[PDB]
Amino acid sequence: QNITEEFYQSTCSAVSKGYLSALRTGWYTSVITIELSNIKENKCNGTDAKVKLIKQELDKYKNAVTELQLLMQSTPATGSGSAICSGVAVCKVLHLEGEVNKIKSALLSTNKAVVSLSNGVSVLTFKVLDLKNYIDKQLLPILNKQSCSISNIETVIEFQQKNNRLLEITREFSVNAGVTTPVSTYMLTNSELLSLINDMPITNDQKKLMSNNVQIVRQQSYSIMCIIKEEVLAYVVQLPLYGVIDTPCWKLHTSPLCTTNTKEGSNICLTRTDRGWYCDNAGSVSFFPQAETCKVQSNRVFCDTMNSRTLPSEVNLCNVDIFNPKYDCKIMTSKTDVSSSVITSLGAIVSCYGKTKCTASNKNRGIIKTFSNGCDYVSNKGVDTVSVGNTLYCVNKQEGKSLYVKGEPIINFYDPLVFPSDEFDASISQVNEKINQSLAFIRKS
Amino acid sequence: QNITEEFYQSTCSAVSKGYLSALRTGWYTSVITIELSNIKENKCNGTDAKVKLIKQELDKYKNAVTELQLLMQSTPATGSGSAICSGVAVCKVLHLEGEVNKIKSALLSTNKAVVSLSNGVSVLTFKVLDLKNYIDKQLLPILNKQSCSISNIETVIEFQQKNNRLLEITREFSVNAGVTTPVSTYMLTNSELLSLINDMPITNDQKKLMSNNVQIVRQQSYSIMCIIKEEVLAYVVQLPLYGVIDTPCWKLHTSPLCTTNTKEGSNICLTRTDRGWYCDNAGSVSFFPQAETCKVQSNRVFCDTMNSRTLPSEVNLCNVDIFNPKYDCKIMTSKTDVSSSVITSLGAIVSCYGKTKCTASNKNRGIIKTFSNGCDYVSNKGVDTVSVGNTLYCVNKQEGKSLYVKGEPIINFYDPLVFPSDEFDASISQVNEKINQSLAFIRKS
Amino acid sequence: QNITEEFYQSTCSAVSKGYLSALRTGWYTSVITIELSNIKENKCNGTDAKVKLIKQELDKYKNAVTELQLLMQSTPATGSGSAICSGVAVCKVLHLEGEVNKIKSALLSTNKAVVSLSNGVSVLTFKVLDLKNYIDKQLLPILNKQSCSISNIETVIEFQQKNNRLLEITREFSVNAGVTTPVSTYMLTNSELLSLINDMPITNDQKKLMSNNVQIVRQQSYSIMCIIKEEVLAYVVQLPLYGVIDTPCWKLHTSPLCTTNTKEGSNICLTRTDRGWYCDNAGSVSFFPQAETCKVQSNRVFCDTMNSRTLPSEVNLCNVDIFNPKYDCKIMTSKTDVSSSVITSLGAIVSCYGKTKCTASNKNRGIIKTFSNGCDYVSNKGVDTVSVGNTLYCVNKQEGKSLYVKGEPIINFYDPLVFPSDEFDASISQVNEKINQSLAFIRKS
Repeated sequence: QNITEEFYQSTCSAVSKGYLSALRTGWYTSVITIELSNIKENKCNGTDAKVKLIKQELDKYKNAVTELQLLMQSTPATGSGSAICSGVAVCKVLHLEGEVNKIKSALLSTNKAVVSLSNGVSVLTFKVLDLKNYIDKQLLPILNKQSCSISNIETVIEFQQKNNRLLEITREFSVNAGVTTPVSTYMLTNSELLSLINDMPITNDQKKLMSNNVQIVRQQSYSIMCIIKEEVLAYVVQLPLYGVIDTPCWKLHTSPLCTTNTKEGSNICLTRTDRGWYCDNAGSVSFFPQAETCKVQSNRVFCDTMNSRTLPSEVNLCNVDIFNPKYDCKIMTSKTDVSSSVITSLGAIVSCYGKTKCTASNKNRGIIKTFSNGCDYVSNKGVDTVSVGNTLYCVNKQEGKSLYVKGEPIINFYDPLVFPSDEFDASISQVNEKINQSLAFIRKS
Repeated sequence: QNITEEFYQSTCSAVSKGYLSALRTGWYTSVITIELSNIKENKCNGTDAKVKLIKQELDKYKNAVTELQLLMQSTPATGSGSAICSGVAVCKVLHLEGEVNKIKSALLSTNKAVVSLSNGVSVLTFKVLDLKNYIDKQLLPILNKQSCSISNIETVIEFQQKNNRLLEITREFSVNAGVTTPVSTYMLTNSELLSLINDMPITNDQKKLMSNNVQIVRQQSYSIMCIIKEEVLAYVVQLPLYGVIDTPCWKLHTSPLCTTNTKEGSNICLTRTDRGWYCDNAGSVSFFPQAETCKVQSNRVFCDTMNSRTLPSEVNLCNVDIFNPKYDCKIMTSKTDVSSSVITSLGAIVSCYGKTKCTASNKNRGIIKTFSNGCDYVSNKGVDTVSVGNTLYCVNKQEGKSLYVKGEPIINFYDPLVFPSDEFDASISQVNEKINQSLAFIRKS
Repeated sequence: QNITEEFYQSTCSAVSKGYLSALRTGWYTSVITIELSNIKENKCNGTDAKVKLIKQELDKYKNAVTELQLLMQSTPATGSGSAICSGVAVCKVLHLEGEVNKIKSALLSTNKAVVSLSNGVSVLTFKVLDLKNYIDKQLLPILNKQSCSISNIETVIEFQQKNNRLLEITREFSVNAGVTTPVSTYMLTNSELLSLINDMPITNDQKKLMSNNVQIVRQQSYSIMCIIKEEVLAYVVQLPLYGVIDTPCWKLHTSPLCTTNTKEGSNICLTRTDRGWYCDNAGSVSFFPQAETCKVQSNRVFCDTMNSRTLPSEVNLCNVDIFNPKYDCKIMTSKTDVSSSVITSLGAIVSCYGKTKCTASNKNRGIIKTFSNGCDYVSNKGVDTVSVGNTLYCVNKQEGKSLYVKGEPIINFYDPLVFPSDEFDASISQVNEKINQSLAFIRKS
């Protein structure tokens, strides 16, 4: 549980090390069941307000079912199509005429029962709401009369809460075309999810992990609507399987590196691209460019490999030797020098240029460091905030070791007269190759 | 209902054809009404818990009205300003002193009634919640006493549900500055919306369409807050009018096209830009660059022309002849060769470069295709998933015809020594013009 | 309250002036308290449905507390870490064993009381929900029996509403890792927030401002979960402090400026970058590049300085003299000429190129202006909508003065043969310097 940060002065970048991986590589699918009541509208002599409250709920219930049935025949398309084929496969099995009865019968005596789908692709089925049993046990005998009979209020509220979960579930499937992510607590109770985690083909270690990061598991799960057939409402919930565990992860931070010439329009800049999370995965490195695809629970990084590029392990060389032959490190160039700061795990990178007031302060002691023009780094030890111009940033107070790797800023190795100063995506090699070829045109002349 | 896909090996792009359009070109505006009760706080001898529950709800009701009245006098600005002038126009008419009474009186006997606004811009008005009638019929006679009289519980809950819809409506207008999109089910019941679709100046064909894509209609509608005046809460709901129907739409997919030289830093790449949806519209083509502005209901593409650029129909030529004189096809160049895949409607494009393990598998049969370095395509027939490195993608299982257009990759037509290898937005012509001009500098020397 | 717009024909950009600032520079922190009941599950002879309804609510209550306690020991990381150190600091103080009792005792007799945290960093503490007092006063004496005693229904519902706020608060902290923004009405009642604004070390002027922009204050606040200890649920709410007030703000709008040659692929374009809001701040200018970081309440611009870059006041010179020596104005070049429009505060910029039908219409009079190829501007006076191709935009109807600054489009000053026509981020100087250096290579030859 030990974090480490290295800051490379030569490239104006920092690496936060010591994290452990939890990369999603597979899916576990479960069928969630809602037993429903098949009742067609029935009109009897009703004036008792209590009977009028049922009529209100009973109609909401009707509309919800029909609205769900209408979402099924409408073939909504989702951007999630690439990630739900394993779950969509289970939905299609449930369509076959045999299969719904096999679930409905397998779940008569319990709330949870393993079921075979005849593939036999075997699922774990859940009954989370039993409105059929409810309506039939306490409601229909009352309103199966020539004149509506008078129920009682406690039964009304017990119904409203039960029905409230239905309506909210339909509302979520409706606005999202039968595919939602994260999986809301209406789709799956925190208790229900923990029960679901306890009955999977994973080690007791993996159960503890998913049980301790319940919130992250939801955010990386999918809920898929299947069918309303034979008094049953079934939807498949797709849960992540983390096949990459305890492999090194590190986060890369970058800031602009510019020369500090006093003259207007005389400065060149470069920045390392591909900031984000890197984790070892199957002899390669999984890179997550997008911010927030990965979730962190202390020391551990939960990511979906679907949001990643695969790079050779040689990519790490860009942090110790950026001019190397093996990997084409990547940079963008410019002449844009605005002061900025990046809050790292254990400190802050500060790129100060021009007349900007860049400083680092301690709440009790005041300013404890003033940054000069250039790219610099400050540990979070004894530091509370960093200020760039009129902007103030809080420094993370996580405990760990910071290592400041001293080195000449590489930007000083370039002749500003021939520098390609507007590259949006260029290797060190492309830039170098490109300067050597432009210097020959001047050589002959 | 027949989809078709063409993959152009020469340009590493694919076109999914056969879709039909439903482009939003106009707006239909309706006034939604909530009859409210004007009651100032009244204190009487009250200890009966039941009377205490009303006091709780009655205060929530008061605060909601005042919070809405305060949102009106505060002149919040929304990014939606460009799209709601037709609805905002109706709100301003309702401000005039005459007009609210004309709605309030026109809706005395019904829940729905067409109204003339004296423009006369004629709207369809809706009463969806009648709290005035309610509070006055069952509540005020009870609490119009020197000592609070004792109501009954069934009336309490009937009030709470009715008031719950109010509070949620105000909450949505509050966090969004009186303009919301989509239109939530609290703003408009699924039943209410279907009733609203049935009373519009559109053909029975257009009614069926909007009735079958209710969820899409919401996501492309706006709800605009107007006034709280004379015991009436009115807001305008803006519904889409699709004036472009049944015109061809196609989606363009692109992937990087690179040379496959074994040498480090010896490879050049290009990619076609402007991936997204194209639909015929009024002799031109409407292009939707942004992902998810358009919504698909099988075979049909629902888009808002407000999120589009207008291009000449000559833009389609970039798919059959990318070097043509008529249209300046567009590409971005680089030397960045990371393996990637794009899931198309009926298959997958795979750009494999370097040491990456790119494959396509069938769930039962295993790997059925291994991709070589370069850009390739695989039909979804007999294919379940595609794998690039450590990343696994599900292939869409939609049925349709795939056509593989064989052709020499255009990247092989360029001399890497003079290639402009860092262009972020360049026509084929700009690149070509630009290579011919750089080859002359070498010609003279 | 007077807005002003200037359109610079020479650069195809417009500036909307006359706005006043309200920039967030500090934070005010308050502790929100929920008194909770410590009751372990108790089983007694219960069949009375009413007693069964408590059991349902009583278990929801239990699960909510444990789910909150589990979020605390799990050390979720949030992207908000940089902005909540002042609030997180208060959470850590509350961890110390002494401190919770000092709050719990300080709030025994009131709902609101100022408290000293022994720093002494003094906070204002709030009790917003008292479930301990409730459960113990009306529930536990009933169910403290050898056989469950029979409660009454009015007490049940009063509990459900009170408990409903708890469950929703936990749900929000759970999905967001104990840090949420905006601060929902479940975290803080509109009444509670206004009460909180009235008890702060700010002038009666600042109170009126925050009280009139309650909705904006929420959207710029944070809610941070602290502890569940000693029958108390405490979370810190972070409220914005606007230290920059009534300083000039202006919004910059830009559109592409292209030549209008009839020949295919003969046209060059440039656009000014850095569109967005600029406000005077401490002798510099705060720039907000991101759309929607800033919120506008009429005439006034609410922004968080955390989302801004700091620029010298010389940046305004890019609107009157874009070739000046003092500031390196910034532009991007291309040969991409698609017609577009930008809706400004008091008008619309229209960049019309090619065969595009660009027009401006009045609802009653029809088309009142047709735009020629080039960049043009139209006031919102007598104008209702602008149309570019198949796209229709509503013009803002705000009242103000528009000034059309005539001038030669700067794009005509460049020789297309040597123009760097694919720059994504380049100063006027870089482009100029760069053309002078490329013209010398032709001079010698």
